[PDB]
Order: sequence, then C-alpha cells, then structure tokens
Amino acid sequence: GRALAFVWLMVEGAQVAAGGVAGYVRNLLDEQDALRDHLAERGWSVEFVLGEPFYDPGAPGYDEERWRRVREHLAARGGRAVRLVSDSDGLDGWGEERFFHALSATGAQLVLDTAERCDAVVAVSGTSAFARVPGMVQRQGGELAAKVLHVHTFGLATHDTAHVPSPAEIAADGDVAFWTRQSDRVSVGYISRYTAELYARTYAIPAAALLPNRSAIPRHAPRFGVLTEERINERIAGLGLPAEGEFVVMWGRNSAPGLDKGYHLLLEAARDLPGVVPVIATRRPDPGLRRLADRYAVPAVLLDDQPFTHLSALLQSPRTLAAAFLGEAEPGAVSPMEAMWVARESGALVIAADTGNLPEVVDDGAAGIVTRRTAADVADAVRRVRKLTADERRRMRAAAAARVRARFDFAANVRELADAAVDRLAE
Amino acid sequence: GRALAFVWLMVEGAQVAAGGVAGYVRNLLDEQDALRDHLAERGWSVEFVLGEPFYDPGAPGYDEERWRRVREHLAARGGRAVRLVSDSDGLDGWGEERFFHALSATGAQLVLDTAERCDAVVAVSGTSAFARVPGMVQRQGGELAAKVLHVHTFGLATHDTAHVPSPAEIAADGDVAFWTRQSDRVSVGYISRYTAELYARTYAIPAAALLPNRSAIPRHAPRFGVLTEERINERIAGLGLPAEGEFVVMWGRNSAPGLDKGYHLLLEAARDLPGVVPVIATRRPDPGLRRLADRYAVPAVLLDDQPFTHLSALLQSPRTLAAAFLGEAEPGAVSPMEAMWVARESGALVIAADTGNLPEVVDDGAAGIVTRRTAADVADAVRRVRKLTADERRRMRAAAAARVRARFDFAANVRELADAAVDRLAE
Amino acid sequence: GRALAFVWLMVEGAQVAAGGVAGYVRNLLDEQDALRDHLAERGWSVEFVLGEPFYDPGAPGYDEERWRRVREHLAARGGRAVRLVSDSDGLDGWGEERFFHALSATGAQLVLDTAERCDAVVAVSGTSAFARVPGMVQRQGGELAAKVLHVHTFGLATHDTAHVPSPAEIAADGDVAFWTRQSDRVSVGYISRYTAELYARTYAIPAAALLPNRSAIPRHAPRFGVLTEERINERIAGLGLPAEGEFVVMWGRNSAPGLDKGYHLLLEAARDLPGVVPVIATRRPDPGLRRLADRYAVPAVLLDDQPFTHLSALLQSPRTLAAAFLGEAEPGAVSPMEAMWVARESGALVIAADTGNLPEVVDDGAAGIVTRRTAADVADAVRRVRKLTADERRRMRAAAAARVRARFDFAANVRELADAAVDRLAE
Amino acid sequence: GRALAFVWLMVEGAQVAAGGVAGYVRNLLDEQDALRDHLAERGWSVEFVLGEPFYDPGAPGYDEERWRRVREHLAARGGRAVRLVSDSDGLDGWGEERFFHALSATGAQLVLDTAERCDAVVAVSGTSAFARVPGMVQRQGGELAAKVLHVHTFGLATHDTAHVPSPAEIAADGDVAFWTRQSDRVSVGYISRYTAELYARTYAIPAAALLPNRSAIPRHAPRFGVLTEERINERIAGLGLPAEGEFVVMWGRNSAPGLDKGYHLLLEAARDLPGVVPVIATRRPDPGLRRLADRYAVPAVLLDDQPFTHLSALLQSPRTLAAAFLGEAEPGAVSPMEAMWVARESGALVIAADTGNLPEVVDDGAAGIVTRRTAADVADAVRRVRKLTADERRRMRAAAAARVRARFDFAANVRELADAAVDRLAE
Repeated sequence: GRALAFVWLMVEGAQVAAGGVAGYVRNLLDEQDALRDHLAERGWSVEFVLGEPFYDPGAPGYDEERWRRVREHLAARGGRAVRLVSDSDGLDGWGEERFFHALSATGAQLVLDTAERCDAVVAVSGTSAFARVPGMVQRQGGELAAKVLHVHTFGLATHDTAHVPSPAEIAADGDVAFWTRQSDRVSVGYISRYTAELYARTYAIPAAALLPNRSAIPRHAPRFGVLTEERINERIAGLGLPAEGEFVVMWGRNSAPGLDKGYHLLLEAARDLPGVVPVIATRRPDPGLRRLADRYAVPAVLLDDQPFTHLSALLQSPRTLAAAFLGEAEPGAVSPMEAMWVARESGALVIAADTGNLPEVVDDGAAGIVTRRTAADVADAVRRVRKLTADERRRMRAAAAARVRARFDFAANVRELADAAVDRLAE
Repeated sequence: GRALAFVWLMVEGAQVAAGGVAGYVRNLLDEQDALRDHLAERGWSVEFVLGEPFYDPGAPGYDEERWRRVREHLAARGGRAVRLVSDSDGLDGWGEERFFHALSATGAQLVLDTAERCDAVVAVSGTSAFARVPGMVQRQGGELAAKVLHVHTFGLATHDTAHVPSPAEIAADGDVAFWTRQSDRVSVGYISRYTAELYARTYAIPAAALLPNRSAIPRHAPRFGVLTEERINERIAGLGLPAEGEFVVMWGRNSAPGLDKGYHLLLEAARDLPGVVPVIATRRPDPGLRRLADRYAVPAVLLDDQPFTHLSALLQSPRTLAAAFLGEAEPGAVSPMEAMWVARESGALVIAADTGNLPEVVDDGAAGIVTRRTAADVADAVRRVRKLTADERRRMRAAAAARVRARFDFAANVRELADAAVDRLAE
Repeated sequence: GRALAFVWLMVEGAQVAAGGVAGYVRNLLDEQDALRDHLAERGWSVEFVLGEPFYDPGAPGYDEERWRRVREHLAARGGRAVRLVSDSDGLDGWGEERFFHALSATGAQLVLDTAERCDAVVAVSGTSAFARVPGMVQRQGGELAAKVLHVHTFGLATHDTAHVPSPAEIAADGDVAFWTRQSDRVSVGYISRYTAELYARTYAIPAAALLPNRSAIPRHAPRFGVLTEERINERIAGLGLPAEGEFVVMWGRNSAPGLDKGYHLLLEAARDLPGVVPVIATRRPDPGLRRLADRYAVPAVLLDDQPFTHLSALLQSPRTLAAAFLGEAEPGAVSPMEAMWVARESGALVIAADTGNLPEVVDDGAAGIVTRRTAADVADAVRRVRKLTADERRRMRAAAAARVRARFDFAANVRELADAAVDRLAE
Repeated sequence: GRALAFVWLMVEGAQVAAGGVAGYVRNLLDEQDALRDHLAERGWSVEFVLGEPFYDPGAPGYDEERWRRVREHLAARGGRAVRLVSDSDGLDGWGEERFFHALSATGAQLVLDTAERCDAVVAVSGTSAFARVPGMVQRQGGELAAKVLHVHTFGLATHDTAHVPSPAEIAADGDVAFWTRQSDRVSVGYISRYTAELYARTYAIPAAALLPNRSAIPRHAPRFGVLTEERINERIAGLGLPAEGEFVVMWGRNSAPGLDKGYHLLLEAARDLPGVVPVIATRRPDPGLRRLADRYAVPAVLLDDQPFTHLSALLQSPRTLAAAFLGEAEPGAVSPMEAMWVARESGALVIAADTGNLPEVVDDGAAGIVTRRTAADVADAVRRVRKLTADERRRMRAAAAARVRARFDFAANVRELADAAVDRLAE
C-alpha cells in the first residue's frame, strides 16, 4: 500500500471567501476527482486534507453552508477539513507574527498528524502566514518529515512596488527562502513567469527548488459560458449605463496603500478619448474615484459588489471596447484571463500594463494590447484597439482564447503542479 | 452516546523522562483503568489522549522503547499519543516564547481536534509552556470550545524565591490568570495546600476557579515495597558508606540559580553533629558540594545518578537517622512523601524545612520534624530526632505512613481531580 | 545637587493628537512651570523628558508645527523631546506585540539614558504599549534602576465590557501586575475611583502599589470660558439645528466593536420624548446612526468633526436640556467633566450612565442625573431633568461646577500625582 | 560644520570580554586616534559611540574596571559608551527573539539618538542580535534615517556546517538581507574572502551592498612581541610538557554541537606520528578530549584557560613543529593570523584545514600547509612540514609574516572599512 495525501494549507476558501485564495480552493475541489484518477494511474490513492484558520461566524465572507458543503465534499472521498488554531478573534483572516506563528505551527501539526496516517505527503502551503511550516516540519519531524514534500506558494515579499512589506511578512518569507537551500523537500510554487524570475533573483532560491503552480481559470466552468445578446442586455440594464458610448471596463479590489489597481489611470486617460465611458467595478463603494471622475470631468460608471454574472455580461456586449488591467505589480492576477476567455465569441479586447504577469497573459502583444502605466499611453492603448479593423479584432480575440486553452487551463495546470511534486517523491 | 476525553498536555513523560512531570504521567497511565471504571459508573466512556512535544532522539532522557510502550498502552484502550510541534531542535524540553507559543498553539489544536470527536473534554494542561492553551481554545473555538473544561496546573510564576521568573514565564502564566476570571471553563489545578493559597492571592484567581490536583505517590507500586535487611545491605554495599556513623540523606535535582535544594545547609549543620554522616545523592556529580564538605571538614557521602532502588534501601536501614528536605520554596515536591511511605516498617524519619509544601506533608510536626532553613536549626532538627525514644520514633513513623494513606494516595487524588472536573461538566 | 526628572512615556501628544492621551500631554506641559515651582519648594529641580513613537508625517493627527512647538517648549526649560523607535510604518499609533515590545524596550532605554544624567526619576508610563517598561528597567538596570520610580497608568485589560482584550494587551498588562508585587518601585496610577477598585481586585495589586492619577480638566483654560448668547448663536447657526425643540447632546469617538458610546441608546429613547431633538457629534460621519434615526423615526442632528468651540457653545444655550454620556464602561472619560464646567452660568445638565467613572463624576446624583443603560430609563432620565424647577436646575448646576473645582482640577490633580510619587522617592 | 559619528553596536567588549567580538573592540579603541586623524584629513571630526547590552555584574567575563576604562576612554575624545536594554537577566550575552528584538530596537534607538546630534552616521552593527537595526532605522527614522549608513557584520546564517541555525538567527539575518536590496544605506561587512562569496550567493545580496571589514590583528601590539629563549622556557615550565618530543599546538573555544574546532582530529592523527605530542589548549577543561587521547593512546598535553602570554611562548619555541587550525567552517578565525605573526623569528609553521577563511590566511599553500579535514591527511600535513629543510621552513615563515603585514594588519583594515563607508556618505 502507498496512499498519498495533499495537504492544502490556505488562509481562506471554506468558511470565508473574499477572493483570490478563495477561488483557488473553489477550483481545487472541483478537479479533485480528475487528479485522483490521474494520480491513480501513477500508483497513488490520493486523499485531500484542507487546513484553514478558525473564523468567527461574523467575519466578512463567512458562509456556513459553504463550510458544510466543503466539509462533506472531502469527507465523501476519504479526506477531511480541519479548522486550524491561529491566535485571533477569528474576524480578520490576516494579522501579524502571533497569527503567522500560531497558524504555521498548527499547519505544520496537521501536516505531521497526516504524515503518520500516510506514506507520502505533498503539502501545498500558501501565503506568509504558512511560510514557517516547511522549516517547522523539516526541523523537528524526524522520520515523519522525510515523507513530506513542501511546495510553498502565493506570495513572497518583494521590492517591486513602492510598498515596503511588513516586518512579519519579511520574517516569514525569509524562513522558506532559507529552508529551500537547506532541504531537498522544500520548494517554491511560482504562479507566473514573472514571479518565477523575481523570486529566484530576490531570494537566492536554487533553480531546482522552483516548481510550477501557474495561475489559471477553469475554462469549462458554468460562469464562463458564452451569453446571447439579451441576457447581455437584461443584466446591463440595471447598471445604469449611458445610452451612448463605448466602454472600457475594470474590476477587482479597491485601490489601497499597499495595492494599486490602475483605476485612477483610466479615468485620467478618458479625459482625452471622445467616445469612451470608463466602467469601473470595485468591491466596495469608492468615493474618491468619483471625486476624481468629477474633477477630471469624465463620464464614468462606478459600481460596487457586482456579481461575475453581470460583469461577464458587460465584457461580452458589442458596445464594450476593452477590458483594462493596470495594476502596479500584479504577481498572479487572474481577472485578465477571465476577460479573454469570457469574450471568445464577442467582447472587449484586453489592455494590459507592462508590469507584472499582465504582459505574459497577453503574450507580449499577440493576444492583447500592452501599455505603459501612464495616462497618455493608456489613452493611446485605447486608441490602438479602436484603430483595429473588424478582422484584426477577432483574430486577436481568437488568439487570446487560444492562449487560455494553452497555458491557463486550471485542469492542465494543477495537474502540472501535482505531477511536478509527485516526481520529486520518488525513493 | 456521551464519550468523554481527557487530554493530558505535558512537556515530558513519553519520549523523555527526567523527572517530576515524567513521573506524574507514569502514575497517570497505570491508573487509567481505575478511572475508566470509576467514571463509567457516572456515565462516561473516557478516552485518554496525551500530547507531548517532538523530541530529537538524542535528548537527555530519551527512551524510544518507553515511547512505543506508552503509544501502544493508549492505543489499546481507544486513545492516542500525539507528538506535538513546538518550535525547536527538540533537544531541550524547555525554552522561551517561541516554544511556549508553538507548543500551546498545537496543544490547543489537539484539544479542539478531539473536542470534535467527543461530547466533552477535560483538558489538563501543565507548565507555562501550555498556559496559553485555555485562552487560545476559549477565544477562537466557538461551539467546540464550550465542550472543553480546562484545568491548567504545575506551576505559576511567583515571588516566593529570590529568583525572578523569566519574562516568558510571566507572560504565559499571566494569560491563564486572566482567562480564569473571563471563563466558566478555565480553572487552576493546585498541587498542594501551599500553592493553593499562594496562587489565589498572587493572581486574583476566583475561589471557584481552583480545582484540586494534589501531588501524591502510587502507594501500592512495586518500587515502594518494604525491603529486608540484607537486600538493604547489598545495595548499600556498592555506595561506599563509612563503617561507623548514622546517616542523614537527601536527593533530587542539583542546586542551581533558580532552584535551591538545601544540600549545603546540611553539610554546614554536620559541622556540629558528632556521629552524623550526610549522604547527599544528586542527579549529576556536584563538585562544589564536595569542595564545601572539604572546607567545612565534614565527612559526606556524595553520590550521582542513583536508582530509586538503592535510595529506598538507604532510607530503610537501621543506620539511617533522617531524610532531609530543605528546598527554598518547593511547590509540589514528592520525594518527602516517598520517604515517609518507604520507611513504614523501618527507616529514617523526615526532617522538613518550613517553606513550601514541606510543612503540610509532615502535618506541621505530627508526622515529621520541621526546622527553619538555617544551619543551626537543622543541626537542632537532627538532634531532636535523636532525642527520640524508640517509642516516639515509631509512633511518628506510623503517623507519617498514615498521612500518605490519607492525603497523598495518587489513586485517591487523581480521582479527586477527575471527579472535580466532571462535576463542572454538567449541562 | 539633586535634580529630578519626569519621563512621560506617551503614545501620542507631540507629533499626533487624536485625543485622550493627546489632551493629557496638552495639559501636562501648560502646568510644568507650576510643578517646577512647587517641587522646587520640596528641594528638587525638575526636568521634563517626553517620549513618543516615531510617526510618519502622513498619519491621522500629525501636525509638524505642534511637534516643533512641543520640542522647543521642553528645550527651553532644560528638558527634551525624544522620538522613540517602535517597530512600524509609523502610521498607526497602536499595533500588537512587536510594537508594544520595541516601544517598551526603547522607552525603558530613555528612562535609563536619563536615570544616569539625574539623581531620581519618576517615570510615568501610559498604555499597554509601555507596560513592559517597569519590569524591563527594574530587571536589568541595576543601580540605575533603584533611582527610578515607575507609575504605569491609562488602562489595564479588564472584563467589564463584552469585548475580550487582545492577547498582546493581556500580556503587557500582565507584566506590570507582576512587577507591582515584585518591586517597591512599581506602582499603578488610577485615573478614577472606578479603575482604582477594578484594577486592585482584577490584578491582585497591593494596596500601597496604587498611586493617584485622577483624570481632570484645566478649569482656567481658554476653551472653557463662558460664552454670551450670540457667540452661542453664531456657532450654532451653521450646524443646521431645527428651529423648534430642546436638545440632548453627546460627542466622542464613534461607536465600534470594542468601544460602545451610548449613541444608539438616546436615539431609541427619543422615540418617546415629544419635544426632544438628539444632537450627536461623532468624530467621523456615522451612516448607521442616521439609518437608525431613520428607522426609529426620531429627528436627530448628526454632526462630524466638530470643534470644541462649537460644542461648548451648544452646551451653553438656553435651548439645551442635557448632555448625555452613556458609555459601556468608561474608565476615565473626561468629556462629562468638560460638560459640567462649561455649563456653569447656563447650559445643559448632565445625564450619566451607571457604569464607569460616569457615576463618580456626577457625585451619585448630587451633581447630575444617573440612569441605567437602557432606552426606557434614559427616556426617564431626560424626563426627570425636565421635571426640574428653575431652582433645582441651577442648584445642581452649581453643585457640578463645585465638583470639578473640588476633585477634577488638573492643576490640583497632577500635583497630587507628582507629590505622591516624590514621597516614595525618599532615601 | 560636519561631525561624523561611528556607532559600534557590539554584543560584548566593555562590560564582558569572552572573545572574538570582545577582541575586535579592544583593537577598535586603540586605533581610534589614527582614524580620527586620518578622517580629519577627509574633512570629518569623528565621534565614537559604543553600544553594548546591560550585563549583570555576575556574568562570565564581567570586569568592572575594564568597563570604566572603556567609558573614560570614549568620554575623553568626545564620545560616549551607552549600556543598552536587551530583555534579559543580563547574565548570558546571547538568547533568542526577545533579546535580539529588544537589543536591536534600542540599538536602532541609539543610532537615531545620535543621528540628530550629528551630520552623518556610519553604524557598524555586529551579530544577529543587531541585524534588525538597519531596517528598523531606515523604515521609521525618516530624515534622520538618510543620515545613517549601515554596515552589518560578524555573521550571517549559513548552511556550510552540519548545524542548522536557530529560527531566531534565520529571522534576524533574513531582515538585513532584505534591506540590502531595499536601501542604498544598508551594506554587509565581510570579514573574509570566504564569507564575502558565501554571503553573496546565499542571500542574494547585491554586489555593491558588500563593503570590506576583513578580520585582522594589531601587529605592533605588546602581546605579539618576539620573545627570547628563556622567557620561552619560564612560561613553558609550569605547563608540564614532556621532556622529549616535538609539539603541534591548538587553542580556542571548546568543541560544541554547533561549533567543531578540530581537536579530536589531531589526537587521531597523532596515533601515527612517532615523535609528536599534541598540545591542545581549550578555554574550559575538556574531559572528553582526554578520554579520547586515552582511547587513542596518544600522549597529549591538555590545558585550560591559558593566557596568550603562555601560548605565544609555546608558539615560539624551537621544539614546536606546527600550530594547527582544523575548524569545521571558520568564517573569521583570527587565531591562525596570531600564530603566523607571533612566530616570525622562530616557531611553528601553520597547518590549516581546507574549509573556511583558513585557506586564504595561509595563501593557499604559500604561507602554510593546507590539509583536508580527516586524520590521515592531517598526519600527512604534519609529516610534510617535517620534510621541510631548514631553509624552506624559514622562507615560508617569512612569507607568512609578510602576509599579515599585507592583508591582516588591523590598522590597515579598519581604515579600509572606514574609508569604504565614508565614500558612500557623499551627498
């Protein structure tokens, strides 16, 4: 007998789901059966155990029926969902050292509590709050520890933005960087071509310590289905769009001190594009992006908390010129990939800043338009897509859809992770 | 169905056994069946789960066959032994905040990981390294947390000695003191009449927050059996005792900065007692207690690492005048109790300083001789036992044995703990 | 020669001033000359050194010209203002362990760096972020440490509200509680009769370890001057009050998870008081206290960020019935004291909940009206002040003003602190 | 005016002096005048401020008259010695996070408390216990922080030995590694050619972030003076050497878990060298290196706590064949350099393992004999020096002395540090 266990240590995805990490666990479970089958062929019966911190039932994103739905899903295939002790209220999902330390201690605990039940463990840790688990396991776990293979992912402190990471983030990510040159069994999962190179030069990570975990979408999921032109209009009707104009649309987290999504940038570009209406959908009401649109005097449609069903309609209409992604340094943003796959039959084309993963998702100009991160060049970016014949429009639209089939199919890509890890499990 | 679980969170007793905590777990398991039976009568099927930190197989006191013997013992009655992630080498058994914090996080984890399996949990935590578990559980564990009843024991930072506790010890014991006035479900286990009063006045612990866990011996164990006068002489023969003299004997940890066992005190008393030979058995060779005996010019027998089989012979001989216990402030020392029960048919009588639990174990003079902690009064203490007729000698020897039957029978006393906790479990 | 130094370790008051602690430092400096003179008479030349954490010039409450004005004020009398290393951005003023630990290390540093320059030091520490300084100084500072006398003040973790203090707050305040029974030189400054009793029963603080620091106002300051009836009307004109009605007014921090100021309570009482208009002035715009006033259907005047000049006018008008203070458990709220002294010639009377210091500032009914913290009894409280003849109104108004002269004169009260500390400095 | 300050943040050297760091401060002060003069020529009046943690007067290495002698030395040239708050007893000199964190907070405090007094600061930090000071200063110190230039030195966690650095050491050294690619003003001082390359590949330190601080001796000091052949014999007489034999000598810290000095290696080589007597001088009595010499049956002279005056005599005698240095991975050991300079007229030659700085101090075979770290090759190393004519002996002895004049003159080398730092101070 050789049972294999995949321990997903994730800061959200069962009790709460704001986004990002949450979505990765969403897609994770829906593909467990395919991985069970595929890994069966290599001779492993795979159990999934998922670890997530205790939350208090009053937290942003808390859904108790999603919690039970996730708990029975893993029970039914011989796994388990284990709520983990961090050191908090339970109402944040983040914090500092105490949290990162309690949570990484008991995550390492879960990884050993199931390295005894099993014959091998691939422990996928994500976020600085779980960066201390690989060294915690390899230092003290003894023979249980040689069974585990660690792939830590989802973020390592960098200098690529103006924000200086907190001392706690620096400390945690400093550990895994150390334990990758101390241990066979410690690797980093890169979510993109960008973070692949960045993390190897910033941290002195050995070349073989890097294992692929490239960000992606579930192409064949229900939410990415192609809509027809009135289901388009029904959902767009409530959003109060202006009766005339073409649209450039963006969505994601609101802009904050650490994180700059390029919303103000397009509002300033629009000052100089006669028939364009920016449509910016933030996760919370942003009063300043209005005050800016008022100052700059550009007609903007600003919306809050919009369902991906009403956005995937927006991205599909014949009135939508482009979807715009202008983050400061996005390590693994997937919203651009969703925009190219949801506009395969009809839609916007993708404009992407020249900063993070953004250029590799648009294949450096072949599947999208890349602009520098300034108002004059984003105005030019919008103009260039306008100066596109009906035929160059849909050959680039086809090439984008062809890109998410080729490099960003989640099915394809978490098998790439799993197989890369299971190879290292030999002997 | 109502299964009950007892989680013993202890810093030693399975992989290593130096002493103190180790011995408490020794006696703990040998009485599990009696508690299972007794608690059955109250309507609870009781599982035992034991938590202890990962050690590296090179640590002082590490015995791998004791580890498996303890692991199969709990497996065989439906429990488990869970090795816990602290944050260390694994070669100390103590440390500072990081250790106390990792270990108390994953101890709280174990307590919740088994509060889900069960209907009620009495979690016995011991030492500052597990003081943060009660608040960790009650703060974040939600409904799982109302199932648990916490009794933290074995030591709370005090001012009764000249040593100032480390800042980490102050921090940990500061938590439990807080959570006892925050929560129904948090209590302190006092191991003695002394620490009972001390901890209630030092920490502002509510009167009902105190639950009994009074230190004790397993009377009917094999090691406390009464020996006959040549098995006495065989074991004493190798120890190189002087051919003439009567003995005053002491044993325990060597004297150190935080801890003062009163060894130097008796050596100085002996300066003024003509027929007395101090016999001091430390756990390591003490070169200074020799240099002192050389300075003071008293004939002393100093021994290292001696088996309780050779000490229980020493305490039983007709040449042994007294066993002496002169600790600075002993909260729960049990070596005095072992000395009175091992000398029931014949032996030494007990001299005890006026400081810690020492006076309550000798019943304030009725089962032993109490002295102040100075050389002149310990010399007087030895003299007084000499000035004891053959008849007052054995009526006090009988009264001591009667004391360990009445107040320090481990059987009797961990039932006292268990029943006190299970009562609080109502509703 | 015997120079004495007062080290004020405070989390705000020079670079930033939100409120509370800030105001205490405001009043602190304006009375330094009086203390220098008064302490001169006892034979001490007193220097003031003030310690406050580094802030980044973008923080809420940052005023660089107040920083220089405070820096030259202390330079000019032979003291100094020392910006202290905490471990942060510098943009919060609070945080967790890392902050509390860096800031208390370097606060203890400052206290020793000036215990060498001087002959005695009274170090007034305030907030959990400086609770670890007394033990840090007394443990390691040696002979420098016997020169210092510590009075830690401004807050100790309690259970009197529904909020459970963070683990870091519990840890810090757990230290000072320990060091008060370890050391002569460690005391707690109680800011009120309430926190005096609360802290002695919660923490097992020795009776002599408690030293007075009772909260207060600077009576004779410019802002508390009695206004005349049109300067009243000028400032009230912009605030958009309704042309008919009598007023019940409240102000302070907005209501939050840890802190409940009783704003919603009065809005619910007003449902049943025909001629009353609640006027609630929060520090930020509160959208929920509007939605509540809309639900409850009561006419409320809600205002943001209002200057004490426009509030002291509101409290003085003949149309103002009462000022209301309904905090959950206010340890040292001073806004009630400002309301009684600013309405000596004419104004509101004070309604106070039965919870914190609130009852002792209104002398248990003799200088104000005390109500239970529920909507029906606050409605009754308002009614009772209405049922007050013109003559019982102004005899209670006189008795209140007489109370702040007798017990809450800041001049009188920080001399009470200083003298209580300097007495302990003998020998 | 442009005053410059050098802040030496060092864990020992004033109150205690065990060795290593202590000696570096010894040599540091004796050369302050030369640096003051030399830096004067570049236009800087230089003050020296030294920071060291509070110790308790009972600590190993505590010398109060060395403390005052160091305190008046810096006072007399316009500097100061500042005792720093760490978070301890004060009786260790090392510890874990709490210590490293308190000590680095108040070290950063001292660096800013004197960046205000001055126009520029070169802050030399040493050891993991001061690694967090550069980021602490550059993050929060604002304009004061642009004045400081940081050179952290003396050790960065590595994997070159079998020992795994503590998690606290990994955390601290992880900070400085981050802040060197975040900041102009953060550099690493390499003490050797070895650690220069090691640290740049382990930590991804930018090439320009590396500044020289190469370890060295004060050639012209009193202790390195050439002795004549009876002052040789007087000091060797008490040491109980055997009347016949040639000597191979080693000294330094005793061998421990983290640190392996190669003592057992030579004892095993001696098994196969007929006329050789190993003379090993440890800092404490080593009972195991005797038991080994007894097992291996080799005549060894083992000595404790020997004064450099009796060792520099041993290294100078005609009966001394070689001095041996066989550390596992010595980053900056200077005892080899002392051995080559103290045997310029007559002495031993130097045998050096192939591991750390050891090969670069013997210039790869030109100034010494390099061996692999095994008993058979150390036996060969001793043989090869025997197979050396009287003339190849003293041409290699001359080339060694020529090496410490050329690369390891402390005078020359701390000027190299100072000048490298002051160049970066431009603008």
